Amino acid sequence: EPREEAGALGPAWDESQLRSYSFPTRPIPRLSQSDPRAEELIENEEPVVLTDTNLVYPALKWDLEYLQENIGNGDFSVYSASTHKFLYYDEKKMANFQNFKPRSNREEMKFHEFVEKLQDIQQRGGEERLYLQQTLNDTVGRKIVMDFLGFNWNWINKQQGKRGWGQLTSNLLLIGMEGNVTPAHYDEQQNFFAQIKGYKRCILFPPDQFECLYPYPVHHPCDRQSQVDFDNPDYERFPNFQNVVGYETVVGPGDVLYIPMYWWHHIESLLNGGITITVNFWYKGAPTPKRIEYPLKAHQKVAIMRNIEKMLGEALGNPQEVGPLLNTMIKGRYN
Amino acid sequence: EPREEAGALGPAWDESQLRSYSFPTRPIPRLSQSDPRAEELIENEEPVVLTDTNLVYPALKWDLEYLQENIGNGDFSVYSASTHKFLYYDEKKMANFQNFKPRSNREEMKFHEFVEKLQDIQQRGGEERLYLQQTLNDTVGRKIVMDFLGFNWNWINKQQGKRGWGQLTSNLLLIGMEGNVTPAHYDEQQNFFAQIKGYKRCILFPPDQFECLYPYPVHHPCDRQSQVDFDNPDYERFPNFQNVVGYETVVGPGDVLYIPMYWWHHIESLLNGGITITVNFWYKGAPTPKRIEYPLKAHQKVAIMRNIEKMLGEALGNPQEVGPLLNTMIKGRYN
Ligand SMILES: O=c1c(-n2ccnn2)c[nH]n1-c1cc(N2CCOCC2)ncn1
Ligand SMILES: O=c1c(-n2ccnn2)c[nH]n1-c1cc(N2CCOCC2)ncn1
Ligand SMILES: [Zn+2]
Ligand SMILES: [Zn+2]
Repeated sequence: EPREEAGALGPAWDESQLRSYSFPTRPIPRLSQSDPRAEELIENEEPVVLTDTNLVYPALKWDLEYLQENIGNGDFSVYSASTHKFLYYDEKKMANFQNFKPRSNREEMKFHEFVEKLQDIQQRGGEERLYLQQTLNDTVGRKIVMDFLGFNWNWINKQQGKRGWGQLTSNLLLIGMEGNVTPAHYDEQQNFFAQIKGYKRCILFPPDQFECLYPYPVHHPCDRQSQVDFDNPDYERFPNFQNVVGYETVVGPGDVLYIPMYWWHHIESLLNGGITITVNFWYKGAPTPKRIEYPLKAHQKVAIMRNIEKMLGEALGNPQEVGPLLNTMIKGRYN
Repeated sequence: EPREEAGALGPAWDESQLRSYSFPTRPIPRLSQSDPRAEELIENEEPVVLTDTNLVYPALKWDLEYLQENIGNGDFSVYSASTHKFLYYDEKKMANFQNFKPRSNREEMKFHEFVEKLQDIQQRGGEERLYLQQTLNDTVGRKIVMDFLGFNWNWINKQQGKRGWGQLTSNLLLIGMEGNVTPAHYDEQQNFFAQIKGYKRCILFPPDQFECLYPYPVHHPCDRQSQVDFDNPDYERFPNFQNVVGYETVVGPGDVLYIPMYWWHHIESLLNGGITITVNFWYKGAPTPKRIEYPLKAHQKVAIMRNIEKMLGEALGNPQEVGPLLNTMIKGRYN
């Protein structure tokens, strides 16, 4: 049920702005940061939407004109795709798969060019979509540095400490166009997802739904991404996608979503919602305890599978041979 | 083509004494130890039958009465089975598989008891078969120690040196009944197989026929043994057994067969051939070279698969989980 914006300004969004998919979902909880239930979820590495952290309060006034006037005359990475689905890939892994065709090229440019290229597609017909994805606190205008310093570092530093996490590895500014989709993938780091402008529908799946989501081979450029086309699922290749169940929410300005380490997430900017602005805070997870407590968590089994694949590629001297060897290993032996 | 025994004593054996199987074979070469081709085969880790090593010359006079009179009043391990197929298993691995039923029990006894139990089955109807399998040069009669010392240690020590092998790990005396079958398995050590009394048909398969022979899971008691019943191959479970091709020979008194590290071998004592006597010499292979030369040998890929299985069992804390994890890893990802 969409929430009502204050001052009787009407529904923040409506269901017609959400894409439709084949699987059921249930809501991620929206809680106050002072609510003990919210700490219990984070500590147990389950997602939660915090409504009142003020994590990026000073950034809530951010729009394009404000960022143009103040973000500086440096260069920002702009990713491009002809469709709504943005196909992220690892350039370092392209050699292993020469039959891989990048479906979303990347271009560096000054902020004002992104604003005009964005505005241009608007005044035109715009099948093409864009995504600005640049690390924060680097070569940025003094005014933004002020806003940046005004994030609620007290709260998030305390979280980092309580959860025993490692260092803040990255701050990332995302500016996207309506309908932009980042397909399902998982990350190895903890993520506080701070929404600033517009609305993003986030669909999360726990690590134990690995079997249902069919990630690419570790050595493939799309490592950690699901092979399933959520818009046209191939049930013969990916039969267990019919068993997937997600946790769903729509976050808006002022919301913070905790995406736990190894949780799949599918993120879409609402159709006809205008531009979205987001800042992610990525932290290295806490280190593995001395005594491994059994039974293993699902995400630890995922780590094991990754390591096995990495090891076989190193040992065989060729990532292409991993698949053949694994099949040799199980066929008529373990299946 | 069976060889003719000297002095016009007739054919050593005939085809009717060989069991019949579903796969083609071709002959292992019979060469003189002085033949350079024989050294080339051993060095390249391919099987060869050496006809004139005199490796166990003093043991060629061995029969049951001679061994009884001279082998000593100690205890020898006697394996038993109701059928011709002797199901060897690792007692240490039985816990992992409680649904495993040993089909061949083992009993210790004095040599004269084995001779009488053997003789008894003879005078009776004898579906039950026996196999004496005891390590040599331990608690043995002085006369046998003499014969033992008279093996051609010069020749085999030189082989050990040329091939850079490790130590002689074990000497094994085998006494078996006609029709005894040791089903297909592979060993991790080099083996000179010295035939003394009677005839054994040896069928070998190279390591690259792993795919066709379907070994048990590493953690199973029958580790390294083929799951295929050569007498009734299940082609639905083991489809690539239809592609297996073996190297075949019949070794008799005075012959030595080199079974290279990791080669599958199926060994049967000829039907209606009387008892067989054999001594195996097992050596640890040479150590892996500093710089791993690609492409890998087939037996190195086998080693990799073993290590992966061993590792997963340790990491998951449970061998039973290896199969499920491997399938999760490949299903819709690598197959
Ligand atoms: O970009 C995102 C993201 N998100 C948040 C709002 N909309 N999308 C969630 N995770 N995530 C990423 C993003 C990413 N890269 C970093 C390098 O350049 C391209 C994006 N790698 C892993 N995860
Ligand atoms: O027993 C044999 C054998 N063979 C030779 C003639 N007839 N059979 C060839 N290999 N082999 C074995 C035998 C073996 N064990 C040792 C421990 O007790 C049972 C047999 N382990 C591995 N390989
Ligand atoms: Zn991500
Ligand atoms: Zn063996």
